[PDB]
Amino acid sequence: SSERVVINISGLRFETQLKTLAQFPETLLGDPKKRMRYFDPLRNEYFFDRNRPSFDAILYYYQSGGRLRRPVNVPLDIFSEEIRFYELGEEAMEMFREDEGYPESSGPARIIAIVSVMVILISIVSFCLETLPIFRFHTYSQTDPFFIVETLCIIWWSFEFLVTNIMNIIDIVAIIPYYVTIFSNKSRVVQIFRIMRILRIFKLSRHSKGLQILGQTLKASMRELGLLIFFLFIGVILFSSAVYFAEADERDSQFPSIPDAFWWAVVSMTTVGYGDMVPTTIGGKIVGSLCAIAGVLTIALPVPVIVSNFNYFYHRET
Amino acid sequence: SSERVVINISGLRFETQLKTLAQFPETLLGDPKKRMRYFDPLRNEYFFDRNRPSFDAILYYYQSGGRLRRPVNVPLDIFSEEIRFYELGEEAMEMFREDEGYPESSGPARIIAIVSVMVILISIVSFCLETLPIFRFHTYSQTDPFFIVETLCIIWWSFEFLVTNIMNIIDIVAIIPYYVTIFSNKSRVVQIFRIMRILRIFKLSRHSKGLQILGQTLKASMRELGLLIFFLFIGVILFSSAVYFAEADERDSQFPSIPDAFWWAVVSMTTVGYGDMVPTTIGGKIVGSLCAIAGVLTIALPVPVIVSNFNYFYHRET
Ligand SMILES: [K+]
Ligand SMILES: [K+]
Ligand SMILES: [K+]
Ligand SMILES: [K+]
Ligand SMILES: [K+]
Repeated sequence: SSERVVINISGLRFETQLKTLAQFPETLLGDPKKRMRYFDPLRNEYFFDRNRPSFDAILYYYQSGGRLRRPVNVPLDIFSEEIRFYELGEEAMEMFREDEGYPESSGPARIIAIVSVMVILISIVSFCLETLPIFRFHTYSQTDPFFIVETLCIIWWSFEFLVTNIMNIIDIVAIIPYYVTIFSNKSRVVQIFRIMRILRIFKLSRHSKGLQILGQTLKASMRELGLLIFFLFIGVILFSSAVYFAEADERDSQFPSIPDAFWWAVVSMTTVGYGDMVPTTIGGKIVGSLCAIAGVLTIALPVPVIVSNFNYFYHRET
Repeated sequence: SSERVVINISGLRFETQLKTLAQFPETLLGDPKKRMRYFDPLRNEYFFDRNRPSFDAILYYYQSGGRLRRPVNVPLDIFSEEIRFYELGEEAMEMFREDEGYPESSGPARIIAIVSVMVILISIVSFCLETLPIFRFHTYSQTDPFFIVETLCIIWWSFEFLVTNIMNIIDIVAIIPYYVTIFSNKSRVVQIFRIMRILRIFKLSRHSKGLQILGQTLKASMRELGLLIFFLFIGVILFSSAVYFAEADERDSQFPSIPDAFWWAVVSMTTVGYGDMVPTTIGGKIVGSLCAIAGVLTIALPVPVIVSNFNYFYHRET
């Protein structure tokens, strides 16, 4: 049907073919029975007392064949109410949303969170006091406070551990390495498990939104971190080699070899500047100069992206 | 012909002179035979059931005389389909594109890339283990593993080297310095060629998109890098001189002369802070204070640009 249709939005006139609207017979504009109500027989046009900027986009949805892009100058909340009213359907709404991006249950079951906080914000506190010198076969490996108030929560964890998903694995591993070494040689293994007790700090994400935000900010940037590292690796292997063949001939060269310079390379590029290794010759100091400059440029490339990814996610869930 | 023409885009009315459209007789709107089909004789106007925001620009193309600028609020993909439909010609499309900016051949000829990866991601690994102290006339210069698995790929390279362009020179130089010293004095030249073996790392760009991206990000910033360096050079020569005439009178002055201070200057401005050279007097510490501050400002000027250049290129080829 060529029969043209005129739609007047608060004074703004839009025209189109009736078949263009026929493409989505389930919508408001596509169903005779539904739009019938907005028809003005004195002017042969359908009239809606609604948002103007929004409609331009709605019409293109039918014209293009399904492209539902919100107009830059149209708020996200207003543009949605329109997609709603004009009834573009669910499958269309989602496709729109996509392209557009229990503690606190009541108070009682909520404060049950605080009893999980300290059980961490102190489980950490203890894990560190162990390494203290003022607190350090059955002794070479290994009752004792740093084993008392510890299990005082070790089973406290395994409790809610039954009361899958990432957020959950944060409690499994938060107790795994423990019963692992408990298991034999009555008289460096199991070492990989005491150092894995630290992960327990991640249990905080269950109450730290800012933290969990960073979580996705990462996976949603895997390709960025990679580039960052790849570049570094490049600048490093590259600069470590130059500084070497520039100091090679030295009765002082602080670079036994290239693999050694690596440490220097990283520390320089990241602008830390420890000093536990520096060029003494001129060639090396020239090489080093660039290494400092290139360091900035290098890092300052993939980073900005990752910066935005957080910029978003942070306010999105806000 | 003054004869005015009325064009109605989905309800939006545009008017113009017929001669304005005559300027491009090869286009749709400029050819009678072509637009004839969209004419509405009851209203004396040509009607198109298409994108509204786009047309404003199309008309100006004829009005201005050839300026085809996409509207800020119009997606790049939509605006192109329009340039297409309205048939503005090829020479116009390119001029538009400009202002707007075999491994994986099938799988088999694709994995032929992995056999090039290790032949690098290990050619590097070896080039570094040479400098190792635990591995070091016919000996003063110079069979040996660091010559075994090396050529084990040296000719492996010269193979595809025949199986011009920048990306290619990455393999030429990736074997040049080798046969160069092979060539005489049976009993510091050729030194400039062992240090040129490192460039071999660049052979990675043939499989590192992120890397090659950085490639253009650079040439497309030559004017930036320059400014960066020029400024530094300025701040350096400038600050090295101040810190000197401020320490000159010292039984400790760590600055033999101005050319010496250079090292300090660079290290300070780039915020590395080695420590292998610092001001001891007050004048010097004042001078140094500014040197640190000015360092930030200096670098933080040309950089942002270069940042954007990558910001773009990165997502462009994405
Ligand atoms: K710094
Ligand atoms: K910094
Ligand atoms: K520093
Ligand atoms: K430092
Ligand atoms: K230092």
